[PDB]
Amino acid sequence: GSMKNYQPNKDLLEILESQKIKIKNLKEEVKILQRKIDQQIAKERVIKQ
Repeated sequence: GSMKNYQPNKDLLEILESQKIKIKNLKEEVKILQRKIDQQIAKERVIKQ
């Protein structure tokens, strides 16, 4: 089907973030703007007790 969103799995994410750590930088720059876009839906995407 398609990719679904689930709880904030850090164990599985860390696996991808490990190598992405390099790109994380380039993203951290523009992130300054996306910071507002995240609150649009990204804020809901990540569920927290």
